[PDB]
Amino acid sequence: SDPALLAEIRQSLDATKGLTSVHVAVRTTGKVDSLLGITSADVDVRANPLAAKGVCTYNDEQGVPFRVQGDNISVKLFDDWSNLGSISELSTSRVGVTQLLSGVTNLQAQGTEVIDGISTTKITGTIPASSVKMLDPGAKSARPATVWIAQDGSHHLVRASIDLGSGSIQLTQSKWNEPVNVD
Ligand SMILES: CC/C=C/C/C=C/C/C=C/C/C=C/C/C=C/C/C=C/CCC(=O)O
Ligand SMILES: CC/C=C/C/C=C\C/C=C\CCCCCCCC(=O)O
Ligand SMILES: CC/C=C\C/C=C/C/C=C/CCCCCCCC(=O)O
Ligand SMILES: O=C([O-])CC(=O)C(=O)O
Ligand SMILES: [Zn+2]
Ligand SMILES: [Zn+2]
Ligand SMILES: [Zn+2]
Ligand SMILES: [Zn+2]
Ligand SMILES: [Zn+2]
Ligand SMILES: [Zn+2]
Repeated sequence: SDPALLAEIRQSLDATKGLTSVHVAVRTTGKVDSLLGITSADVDVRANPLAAKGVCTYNDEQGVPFRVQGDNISVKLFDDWSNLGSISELSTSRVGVTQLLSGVTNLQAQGTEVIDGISTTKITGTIPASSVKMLDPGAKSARPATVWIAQDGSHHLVRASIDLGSGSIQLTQSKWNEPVNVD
């Protein structure tokens, strides 16, 4: 809970909160059952009204079209859209992106790493189970996490990842404020 490292993470979360649009790439390793059966995605996101369109790997089927429209999270199988979940129902079920950052322990500045041609500050930390459950409802312990924060003046959250017991989730941002067509 180093105040300087926490401050730097808050800078990236505030930058994230201020985005009009962003491209998100989700990747996983091992076994992750907490993303409604999705294990990979590349998704264009519009922040307000929240809307998303892209592609995902769902139940091991690749190239599955993916959308968020209104309250619905949906995937297209063959010619048919089906709803995997509801935003409101997940929001009450699991419990904006300012998690209780106090609660985050053992912040460590690991130095500089280049991701997609961007120099980033790598900071590791430990996330309390209560916050981990928001991502993985079955989580029973505090888990290690990592964030990579651009050093270019933007404070972009270029990447964030969490090592869950059974697997890991990695989220990579790009295309900040580049226009998207999501409907
Ligand atoms: C090592 C310390 C870990 C601290 C916790 C890191 C939190 C990671 C948050 C994930 C990044 C957000 C997902 C990308 C989608 C961005 C769309 C913008 C809408 C969010 C606006 C809002 O929060 O109200
Ligand atoms: C890309 C894979 C999608 C799987 C997502 C399922 C779990 C997500 C983790 C917590 C969900 C937070 C719900 C969002 C809060 C409401 C946002 C809003 O209404 O603007
Ligand atoms: C420290 C945490 C690192 C893992 C990041 C979480 C990964 C995946 C869940 C977050 C949702 C990604 C955004 C996808 C579009 C937003 C609409 C939605 O699916 O809820
Ligand atoms: O919404 C999606 O991502 C898929 C849709 O069928 C398209 O326009 O290709
Ligand atoms: Zn310090
Ligand atoms: Zn992509
Ligand atoms: Zn995109
Ligand atoms: Zn059909
Ligand atoms: Zn789980
Ligand atoms: Zn930006």
